[PDB]
Amino acid sequence: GIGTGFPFDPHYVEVLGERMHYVDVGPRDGTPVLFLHGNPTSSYVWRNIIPHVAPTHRCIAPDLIGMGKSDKPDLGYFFDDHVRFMDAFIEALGLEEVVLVIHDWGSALGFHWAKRNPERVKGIAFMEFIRPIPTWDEWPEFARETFQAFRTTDVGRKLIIDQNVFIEGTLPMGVVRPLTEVEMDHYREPFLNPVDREPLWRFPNELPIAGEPANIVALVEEYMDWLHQSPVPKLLFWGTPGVLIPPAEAARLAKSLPNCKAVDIGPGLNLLQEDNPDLIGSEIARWLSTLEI
Ligand SMILES: CN(C)c1ccc2c(-c3cc(C(=O)NCCOCCOCCCCCNS(=O)(=O)C(F)(F)F)ccc3C(=O)O)c3ccc(=[N+](C)C)cc-3oc2c1
Ligand SMILES: [Ca+2]
Repeated sequence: GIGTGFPFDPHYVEVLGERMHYVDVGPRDGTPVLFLHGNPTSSYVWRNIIPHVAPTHRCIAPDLIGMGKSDKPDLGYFFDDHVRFMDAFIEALGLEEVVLVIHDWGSALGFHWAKRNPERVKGIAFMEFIRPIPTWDEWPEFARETFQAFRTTDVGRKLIIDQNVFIEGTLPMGVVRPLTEVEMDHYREPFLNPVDREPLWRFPNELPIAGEPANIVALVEEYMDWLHQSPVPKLLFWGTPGVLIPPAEAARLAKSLPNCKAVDIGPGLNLLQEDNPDLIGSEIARWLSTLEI
């Protein structure tokens, strides 16, 4: 069955006065592969992708500030906060050139960093990524009223912070196959205390949809503009019906973005790594062998 364990030794690095945890496996030389998770996950989401790549490539998978095994300071956990911390993480590890493997809010981080530092990004593998969604009619019908409620400070915080609905409900509803109790406990662990749930609520409130919030929409449009021109090698994974990326949008993107290969993973919602890790990991490994890295 799909693996439930997380066998990786913990590594920690001080970043802007805070400790961040990261996975670091694979050979020491060569261009490293930097895996960035999103909401509400951690490096745990990459646990069955990394073993396909770690035979021949260094794999680095941080836990975002406020998440996983990373420290959880009293921040607002705005996207800008995550940018500051991941900028500093990459610099703290002394990374030069990288290949990005990114998902959900990790893709916004990876795309925004790559747009700012294109000489250092030798390829981008991405899936269920942050795009400027033009209308709420593009959001999956079965989840529409709830995600609109999440974007308030009263019902939204009751649901996500007080009642933990993003972990107990939204997370399983973003995976086609059923998550085991062991897997659910791995996702629950960073967030046992309600006061640590701020990122879980701020991330859906940063989601750029129907023009709100305007500053995030502008930032995401900027990196999409870059992605539509840049020759950087691209690998897009998509599933059906998806959540952030409907299958029609994934097709359109695969045909419009330069130097892009697209892989249909089958059934999938948001956590594509939880529905077809074997294909995602094996296709990243094969694609990496075609890059000049
Ligand atoms: C076990 N089990 C399958 C479930 C399933 C459902 C529930 C529900 C429940 C949940 C929803 C609900 O979550 N609807 C929304 C689904 O959304 C799916 C698409 O997203 C997938 C992930 C996409 C992430 C994107 N990242 S991201 O946001 O940063 C950005 F920004 F997009 F990028 C809606 C209604 C209900 C309900 O039953 O009332 C509960 C509600 C309350 C509750 N109390 C204890 C009070 C417990 C619940 O127990 C459940 C367990
Ligand atoms: Ca080409």
